[PDB]
Amino acid sequence: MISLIAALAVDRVIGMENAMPWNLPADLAWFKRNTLDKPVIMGRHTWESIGRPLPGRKNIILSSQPGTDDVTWVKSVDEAIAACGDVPEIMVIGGGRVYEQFLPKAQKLYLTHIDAEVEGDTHFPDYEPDDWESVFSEFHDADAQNSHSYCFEILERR
Ligand SMILES: CN(Cc1cnc2[nH+]c(N)nc(N)c2n1)c1ccc(C(=O)N[C@@H](CCC(=O)O)C(=O)O)cc1
Repeated sequence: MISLIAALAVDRVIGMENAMPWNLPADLAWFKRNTLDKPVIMGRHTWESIGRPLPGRKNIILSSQPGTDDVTWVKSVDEAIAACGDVPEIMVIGGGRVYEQFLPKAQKLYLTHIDAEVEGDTHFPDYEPDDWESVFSEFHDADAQNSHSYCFEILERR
């Protein structure tokens, strides 16, 4: 199964290259939690951004150009899946363009809403509400570790 998990700021704006203006460890924890024991596919950018391969996961990248580290480097949305093997869940941590490629063959969404105005170009692939049912709804404000109000939404493609 293929799903999508991402941190989208107001206006639906996502990552680009430079790190997003926030520090929500909560989301991070939610990431680990929903990602552990699950293969992942990510764009070059997020790759260099994480700084290190994700522990206890299958580090796969979709680009285009060579592959640095000796993570499963794929060069197509096809190879990617195969390298994911026979798992019950596929974790696509984008970024941007990566997502778009998984949206059609996508079946689930694990996003956290950040009520922060953050300029930028790229956005998250549009999707008609009813087409994606609404299961979860956990909203949390900002306290001491999370510099901004976030919100959890798991969408099951309807
Ligand atoms: C730059 N990114 C990509 C990133 C960040 N937040 C996201 N948040 C959500 N909800 N979705 C996606 N796809 C996200 N992707 C990124 C950077 C660092 C960690 C990270 O350090 N994760 C540790 C948890 C935190 C730690 O410092 O150990 C982990 O084990 O997953 C994850 C992702």
